[PDB]
Amino acid sequence: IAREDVVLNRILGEGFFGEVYEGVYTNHKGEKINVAVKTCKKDCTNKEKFMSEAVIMKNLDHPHIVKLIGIIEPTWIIMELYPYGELGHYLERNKNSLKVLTLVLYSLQICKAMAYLESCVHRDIAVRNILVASPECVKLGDFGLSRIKWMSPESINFRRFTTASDVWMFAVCMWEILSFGKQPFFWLENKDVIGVLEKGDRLPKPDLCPPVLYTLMTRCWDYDPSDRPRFTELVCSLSDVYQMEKDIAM
Ligand SMILES: CS(=O)(=O)N1CCCCC(=O)N2CCc3cc(ccc32)Nc2ncc(C(F)(F)F)c(n2)NCc2cccnc21
Repeated sequence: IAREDVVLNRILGEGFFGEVYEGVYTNHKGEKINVAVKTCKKDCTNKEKFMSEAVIMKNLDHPHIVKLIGIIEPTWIIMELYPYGELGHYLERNKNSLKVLTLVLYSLQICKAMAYLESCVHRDIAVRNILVASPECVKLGDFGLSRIKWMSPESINFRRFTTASDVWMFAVCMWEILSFGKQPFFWLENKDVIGVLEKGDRLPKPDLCPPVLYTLMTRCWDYDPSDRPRFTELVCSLSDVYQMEKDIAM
């Protein structure tokens, strides 16, 4: 991509490596696309991790992961912009109008993204880091995509981070979604989390959450990571919950 084909309109926010801008990319066929432009600070050491995380994104293609459009090799990563913004905020603003079928759909879409990644891990599966492409489509963000109140017991007790630990974190994300964006364990200080988990206590069932889905979340929070469902199983389970909620709804 040539720099002249990308115009910056305003600040979006401060990314991990530097500022992110809202802009417009115009095709070699001359069509306009709203984009998010990731930059690197001129003070950066990480400048190589920044490009290598971009190479990874360049090689990913999934309907439920944010799309990289191209890389202007000051180095800019051109991502597709999703103007509805973050899922957390979207849930909070729309909680009067959102139905449970849609929250289950978002969960299923993220689960498919995770199943794909498993076929890489994602260390920030959380509603603040998920983008809303449209009212019926969400996209896992790039930040945290790689090769405390969100973390598995083994991740806390022993610094281990496996796919089974991502399944734990995924159910936390599901809990956030079904709670309309509430923070997991907002009632606790970090130091208290593991003791609660060790006693067998878990995030409580959100009000809107179908009991079958809470039972699913509960399995994902099995203390022994080997007993937790795998992402492929979860896709099937969630697809069943979704189809059922669809019939119940209409
Ligand atoms: C902190 S940041 O990383 O700068 N940032 C911007 C947060 C702005 C919040 C807001 O008011 N708004 C209102 C308008 C808006 C549109 C979008 C995000 C937020 C907001 N859309 C968007 N699409 C794609 C990407 C990318 F494809 F690139 F992921 C992206 N953002 N990445 C940016 C980002 C993704 C997650 C979490 N935070 C941030």
